[PDB]
Amino acid sequence: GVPTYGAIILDETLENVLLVQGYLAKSGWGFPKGKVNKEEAPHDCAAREVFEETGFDIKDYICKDDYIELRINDQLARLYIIPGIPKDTKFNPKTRREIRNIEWFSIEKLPCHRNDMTPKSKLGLAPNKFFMAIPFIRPLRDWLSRRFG
Ligand SMILES: CN(C)c1ccncc1
Repeated sequence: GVPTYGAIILDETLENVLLVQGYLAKSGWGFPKGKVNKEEAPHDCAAREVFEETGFDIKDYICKDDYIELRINDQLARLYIIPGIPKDTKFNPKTRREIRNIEWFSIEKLPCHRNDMTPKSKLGLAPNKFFMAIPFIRPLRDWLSRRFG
């Protein structure tokens, strides 16, 4: 699969993260991100996708070595970490044909796994509207501990 790039944006207290909600197959909440174009650099893809989905320009804030990268089913996703963005920033997507809503979420209240269905003696996982964000949550909490305290 083609690699994806985007951002984990936090506010000034470091408590809250910015998620976006799409439609249809992307109907839950996730970090803003998308597919890299031919010959496009990673930092430039991350700024472009984030500006298309939120209207906020990260280009002056990106730090090259401050990101979390995961490989999921053989596709690579890298999210640059962007702290200290004020909670009263006004966000607006380019087209609301792609993005339903944009909200701040408390980091400590978000799940870092889905729940099983062992009460039903049934295999698999229950649905969760944060399914796209979940894989990054534990690594993010660990990264904030190591780099802030
Ligand atoms: C600023 N903010 C939280 C939003 C703006 C645009 N769409 C939804 C929410």
